[PDB]
Amino acid sequence: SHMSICTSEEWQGLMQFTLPVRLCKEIELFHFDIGPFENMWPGIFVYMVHRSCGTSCFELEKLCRFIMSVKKNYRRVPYHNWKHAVTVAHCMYAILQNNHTLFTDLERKGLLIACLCHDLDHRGFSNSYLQKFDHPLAALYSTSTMEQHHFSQTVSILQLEGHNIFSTLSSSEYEQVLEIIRKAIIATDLALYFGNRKQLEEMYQTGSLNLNNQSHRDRVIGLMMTACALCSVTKLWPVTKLTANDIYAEFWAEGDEMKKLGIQPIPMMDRDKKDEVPQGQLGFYNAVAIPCYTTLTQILPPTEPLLKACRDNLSQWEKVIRGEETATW
Ligand SMILES: Nc1nc2c(ncn2[C@@H]2O[C@@H]3COP(=O)(O)O[C@H]3[C@H]2O)c(=O)[nH]1
Ligand SMILES: Nc1nc2c(ncn2[C@@H]2O[C@@H]3COP(=O)(O)O[C@H]3[C@H]2O)c(=O)[nH]1
Ligand SMILES: Nc1nc2c(ncn2[C@@H]2O[C@@H]3COP(=O)(O)O[C@H]3[C@H]2O)c(=O)[nH]1
Ligand SMILES: [Mg+2]
Repeated sequence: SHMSICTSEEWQGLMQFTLPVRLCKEIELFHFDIGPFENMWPGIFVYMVHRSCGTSCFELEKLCRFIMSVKKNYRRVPYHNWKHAVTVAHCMYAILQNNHTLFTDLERKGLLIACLCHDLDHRGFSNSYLQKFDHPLAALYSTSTMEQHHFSQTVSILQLEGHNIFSTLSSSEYEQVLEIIRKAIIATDLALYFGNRKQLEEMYQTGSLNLNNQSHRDRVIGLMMTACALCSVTKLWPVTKLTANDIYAEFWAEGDEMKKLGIQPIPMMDRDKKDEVPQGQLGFYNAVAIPCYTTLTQILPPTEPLLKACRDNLSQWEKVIRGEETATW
């Protein structure tokens, strides 16, 4: 295998980890911020899987090896890191806890794993960069470049000794869950969000949306994945602002690399144009975040708290633009 593998101490440590009792009820909520509980992150994921699919959904030892190896294969980049992975998985958990009867046991397992692995081995570089500089990854994966790589790395971890949490599924269900995971991870490519949201809006408005129609179902799951991947915009303001700093730290590092190679970066990736960030955020919320959560709320109403939170943060960015912001840290 070309993947890094967890050590015995790492996975055995997770197997023995116990979440504090009082914290459990907080994990059920949409706005929960895992930020202040780093040592507990892998344990929070185990808990979410168990509450969603039962204590025997996966053999515990294999699940712990899988989680700790996934952690080891996320890089030390500013944003697309291990913290992000667990944050996205938690949003999926909150959505599922409020819509669990609409999804099968197989889909719940697949989606939680897809979320934990959706940015596996991210290098801190965008698909735009990889394609622009003809990186080998872009030759191998023409579109949704990094996302196809993330799925390939996910399959690779399952192949590590004692890491295949899905081997006990029948051969048909095994193939089915890998497909759910592949489509879900690919769905996190924002380039695909615009078309997917437009199609879902048409399906919903014409009254043709049918959750039992597999093609419709795949699209709903795709929008759910987008919603989870974008969830930093659904946290309490200070948490959302702190995360934005990480997002931009990564964007700016990419812009720095571009300048070194003679290609000027777009303003968003230019460290010297940080004054444009508030307006950029307004643009992003208006073009992507708000419509995403608006459509998600239409199709799955219990997800409304995410939309409400996004609207609140849009209002905070507007305050920044008007020069009304309080103190930021
Ligand atoms: N590179 C690599 N190392 C492995 C593999 N399987 C086991 N190891 C390593 O072997 C080590 C044995 O002791 P450990 O502390 O459990 O940590 C283990 C890993 O670091 C593998 O497939 N690839
Ligand atoms: N490369 C590597 N494999 C290890 C290590 N410890 C255990 N292994 C396992 O031993 C196996 C020997 O055959 P393999 O196909 O190379 O796959 C290897 C791993 O599954 C280690 O430190 N490095
Ligand atoms: N592209 C983009 N992403 C943003 C912006 N503000 C926040 N984000 C989030 O940061 C993420 C960075 O990686 P991404 O996969 O491109 O998805 C991005 C969004 O979820 C913005 O202005 N542009
Ligand atoms: Mg990604």
